[PDB]
Amino acid sequence: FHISSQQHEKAIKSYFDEAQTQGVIIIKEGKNLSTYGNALARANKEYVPASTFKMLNALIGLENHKATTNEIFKWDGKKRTYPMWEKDMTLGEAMALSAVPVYQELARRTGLELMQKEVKRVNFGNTNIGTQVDNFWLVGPLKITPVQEVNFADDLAHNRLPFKLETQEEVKKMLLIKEVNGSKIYAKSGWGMGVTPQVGWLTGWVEQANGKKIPFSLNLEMKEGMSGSIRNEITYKSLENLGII
Ligand SMILES: *C(=O)N1C[C@H](NOS(=O)(=O)O)C=C(C)[C@H]1C(N)=O
Repeated sequence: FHISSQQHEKAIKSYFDEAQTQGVIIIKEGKNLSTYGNALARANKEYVPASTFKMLNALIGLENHKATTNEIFKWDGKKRTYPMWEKDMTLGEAMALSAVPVYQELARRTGLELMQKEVKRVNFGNTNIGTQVDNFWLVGPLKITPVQEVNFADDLAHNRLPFKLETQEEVKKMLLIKEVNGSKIYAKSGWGMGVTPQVGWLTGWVEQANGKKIPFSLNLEMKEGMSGSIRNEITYKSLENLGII
């Protein structure tokens, strides 16, 4: 509270500087958006959502009865990119493992026509899914800005998306990634590997002990031989530096 704004800005900038990348973290407090990091002009640029799209894919599939939260999506027995994905799992387990095949199956069940209408109805990013129902969030044409991502998180955190309360609660349940002091962090990571440069995301919110929710979206460039966990590490250091956790 005695810490100056200049010092907070310099500290958060230094976390991106030390990771040797370029990025931002946008923090929302009520209606006010604060942009931190070492590349502030990223805030209104469009990037593929990559696996952050699982949040919406889940809302859509549950709302439209394409799956339930208890349903087991069977592994087809084919080799996957990660061994951890070679198993049968729920949507919730697949969210935590970020198992793309499960979410591609969900997207196929939803189908292109319904997916396009639902993405349009929620006004997510540029709202364009093109003609390929199973990869539109990974390689384009769907794009979204870091400001749009944090505003999406804010909407979900406060149950303002146009889905049933229950549907929003089911998906939020799936997004708990960390508890620190009395605070819970709900978020989804994203890593656009099929585009150049690659984009890294961690979008979510903090629920504080008192019940206040502070949405955030980290957005940065993922570089060759960078670990996925740098997204989490920069996020947790930034939130701690600002006294949010
Ligand atoms: C999502 O953006 N994914 C699926 C998987 N997990 O991504 S995550 O690290 O953001 O949670 C791995 C990917 C590289 C990526 C993808 N494009 O398939």
